[PDB]
Amino acid sequence: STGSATTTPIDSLDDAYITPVQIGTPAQTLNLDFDTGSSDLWVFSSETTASEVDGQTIYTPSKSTTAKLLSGATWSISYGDGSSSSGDVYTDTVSVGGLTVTGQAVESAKKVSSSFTEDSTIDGLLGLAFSTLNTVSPTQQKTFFDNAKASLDSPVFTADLGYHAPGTYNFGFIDTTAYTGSITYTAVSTKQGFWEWTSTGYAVGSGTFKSTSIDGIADTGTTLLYLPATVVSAYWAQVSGAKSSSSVGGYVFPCSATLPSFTFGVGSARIVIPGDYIDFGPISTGSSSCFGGIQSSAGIGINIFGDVALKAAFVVFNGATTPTLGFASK
Repeated sequence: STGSATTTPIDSLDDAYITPVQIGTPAQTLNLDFDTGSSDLWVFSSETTASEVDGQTIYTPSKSTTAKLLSGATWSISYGDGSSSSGDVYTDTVSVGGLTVTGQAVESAKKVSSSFTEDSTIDGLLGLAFSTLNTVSPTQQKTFFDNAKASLDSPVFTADLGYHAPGTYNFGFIDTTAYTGSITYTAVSTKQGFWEWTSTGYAVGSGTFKSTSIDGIADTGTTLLYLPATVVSAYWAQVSGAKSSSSVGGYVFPCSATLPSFTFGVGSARIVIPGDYIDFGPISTGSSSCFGGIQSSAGIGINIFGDVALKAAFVVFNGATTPTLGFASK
């Protein structure tokens, strides 16, 4: 089998992407944030504290003839941005782009943190990291991809995120029309539960490529590119007036600037992030200070190849017995 679904930016900055997901019988369609940095499929639901729902579409398991409470199971998650959510668990039928999994754990939120409430466009998350990170207790549950893997034509999914435009998540096949050149594959460590890999270096604008190993994760659920302080300083030094602002919480730059591209290495190959992809706009409405899309990871503990990096590529998440990642230009 295969599936294919369009993913759409939630706003004009590409802060996140939503993909429609059919849950239950009859289908309840929710728009979920596919997140290769986490491993829970959780949704706003009829069980969510009413004051914490503000415009999201909810899953109502009592209206699904295929829903079944997973007795005794609870979940609770905290993300790298400080947000969190928790609740109980049902199993139900879940379909993405024509690919159906029966018995998928659907984690129903009883509580969500304020940042989820405040974003009416995201009805939940669909985790695509390794199932070892799933938070369901006392019996850890499998991701949608893990459950679908054996049925897929090939045990892969691909992320093709758009810049200010829709893109595509495919399951079970490589669309060879969706990228240019060849796909360069690189080794993955699953020891931390992430799609963790080592970039071979970077360049700033038209500058010389610096060969240096940068370990990080491919994370569709993180907006920005978080890299070591040395790398980030080298980038922003090429932007007149850019500075790190403790009050704002990162590098800012004059909105009148033209940003240089940023290149990262995948083996001997190179993925070029255009400068415009690094502009995240005014820090507050009407400001002429703009927020940078490349930020230091020094306070995170891991480097993160978020959407800024991934949307410059066609990305293959190869879930073979030994997983690998593939990147192509597009």
